Amino acid sequence: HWGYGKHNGPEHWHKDFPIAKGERQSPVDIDTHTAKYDPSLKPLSVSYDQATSLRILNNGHAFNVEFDDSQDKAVLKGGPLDGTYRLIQFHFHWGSLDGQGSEHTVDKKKYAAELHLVHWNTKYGDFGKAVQQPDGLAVLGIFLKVGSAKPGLQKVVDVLDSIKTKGKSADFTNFDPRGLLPESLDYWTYPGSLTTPPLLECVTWIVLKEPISVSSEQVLKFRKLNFNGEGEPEELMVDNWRPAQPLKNRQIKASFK
Repeated sequence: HWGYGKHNGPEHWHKDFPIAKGERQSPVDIDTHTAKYDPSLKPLSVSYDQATSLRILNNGHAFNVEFDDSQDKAVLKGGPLDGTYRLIQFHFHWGSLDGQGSEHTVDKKKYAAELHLVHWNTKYGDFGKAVQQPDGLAVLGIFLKVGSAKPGLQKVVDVLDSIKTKGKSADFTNFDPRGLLPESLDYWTYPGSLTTPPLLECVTWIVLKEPISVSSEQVLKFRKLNFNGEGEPEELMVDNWRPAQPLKNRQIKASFK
């Protein structure tokens, strides 16, 4: 099945998922000089005060921090969006070394990691219906650089030892995703896709300009996770990023001057 290796990685995905070669694939390189400021874009509204995290999962690709999305509890609105998008999960992509790991790039710069907060459009009722729509999802992407520790990340890091291998989950309640946001909500936005199979072209991307800082020790803990299941040959969970895809007929817009 698909993964990140030589024999199953991103260049192979098109054989099982032909949209991999589609017109609105993600990630992309953000050319800061050509992204145009759009004064019609609104500030982003991130309302995570009532978010209810439930569980962390090692799905064999990354780990997912899952939320209760059975009410409007943690919603994204504004920005480029029409209507209301409910938080369902977050996860990261990261490298083997600090010089790689992000999916989006900024003027070809790769960050050490990238966080994706995934939200679905409430007008379609559930996530599975939403991913069938061109405006079904809004993903907030946040870059990570290595420097000072992010105190709001440590609870995540803490738990990873308990979910080392594929298929392991653990209770993960009361985690506040606000502690993962940078100070500014300035962003770039463009229409794209999920960055893992099935690669559906259902996402409005909102990529924050300001990275968060995490410590080397925090990231090193991500790199101790395993892509394999229990008792199988160990293959470290690193380099679980899809490279930049062709921009094609798209515009990237900036919220800021």
